Amino acid sequence: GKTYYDNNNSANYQVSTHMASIPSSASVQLDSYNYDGSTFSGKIYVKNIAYSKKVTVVYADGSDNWNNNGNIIAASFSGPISGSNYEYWTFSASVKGIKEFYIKYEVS
Amino acid sequence: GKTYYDNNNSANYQVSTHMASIPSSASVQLDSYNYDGSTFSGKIYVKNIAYSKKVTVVYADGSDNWNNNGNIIAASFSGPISGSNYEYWTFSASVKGIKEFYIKYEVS
Ligand SMILES: [Cl-]
Ligand SMILES: [Cl-]
Ligand SMILES: [Cl-]
Ligand SMILES: [Cl-]
Ligand SMILES: [Cl-]
Ligand SMILES: [Cl-]
Ligand SMILES: [Cl-]
Ligand SMILES: [Cl-]
Ligand SMILES: [Cl-]
Ligand SMILES: [Cl-]
Ligand SMILES: [N+]
Ligand SMILES: [N+]
Ligand SMILES: [N+]
Ligand SMILES: [N+]
Ligand code: NA
Ligand code: NA
Ligand code: NA
Ligand code: NA
Ligand code: NA
Ligand code: NA
Ligand code: NA
Ligand code: NA
Ligand code: NA
Ligand code: NA
Ligand code: NA
Ligand code: NA
Repeated sequence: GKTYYDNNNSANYQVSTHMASIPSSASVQLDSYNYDGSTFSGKIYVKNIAYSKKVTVVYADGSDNWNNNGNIIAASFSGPISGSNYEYWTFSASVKGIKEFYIKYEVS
Repeated sequence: GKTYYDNNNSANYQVSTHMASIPSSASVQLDSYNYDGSTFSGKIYVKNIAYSKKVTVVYADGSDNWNNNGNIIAASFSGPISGSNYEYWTFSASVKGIKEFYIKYEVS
């Protein structure tokens, strides 16, 4: 029954909003990702060019095999970026190994 | 008010631990799922029969098209089920429509 803290050396962590750098033209563009050895997760700018959207991450595993482009992670809508025509989509999945990827965006 | 509550008619919600009904033999078995018209999510029993695991949900969309078994959602490891040889994996994705699915479990 002990309590410990991380209060950034008694300063607290100071937050300002991370502003979007919305792509100049691309219909879909990776914002950021992290692979920590167990989880592959990230954030993706998605242009609101149609109501129905499907966004997926296609990847090559730990030995750089794409498995006929069959290693797939689905992204989820996170929310619109206010004042822009882009939205944030996020993804996160347990992944044993990953060497490369690209993003696929399907509109109807 | 500016603050509202749901306190179950002043009784509070009473939580009993939901005990696992581990499959009697299956290597992978759906526990539960929910589709609410926007999000398709759920929970899956996965037998710990090898260290390396990949668990995916393959589904047919809103007009019952499988797209050659190409509509894929990746599940993530949630935790072991204490005292059993099964684990919980979960999944959740934004999905426009879905009519059917099955689960695929790859060990290595
Ligand atoms: Cl610190
Ligand atoms: Cl990220
Ligand atoms: Cl639109
Ligand atoms: Cl995850
Ligand atoms: Cl109460
Ligand atoms: Cl009561
Ligand atoms: Cl569920
Ligand atoms: Cl659909
Ligand atoms: Cl069918
Ligand atoms: Cl185990
Ligand atoms: N996914
Ligand atoms: N409260
Ligand atoms: N309530
Ligand atoms: N309450
Ligand atoms: Na501290
Ligand atoms: Na300070
Ligand atoms: Na402070
Ligand atoms: Na990044
Ligand atoms: Na791998
Ligand atoms: Na592809
Ligand atoms: Na079964
Ligand atoms: Na269910
Ligand atoms: Na799989
Ligand atoms: Na448990
Ligand atoms: Na998922
Ligand atoms: Na069927």
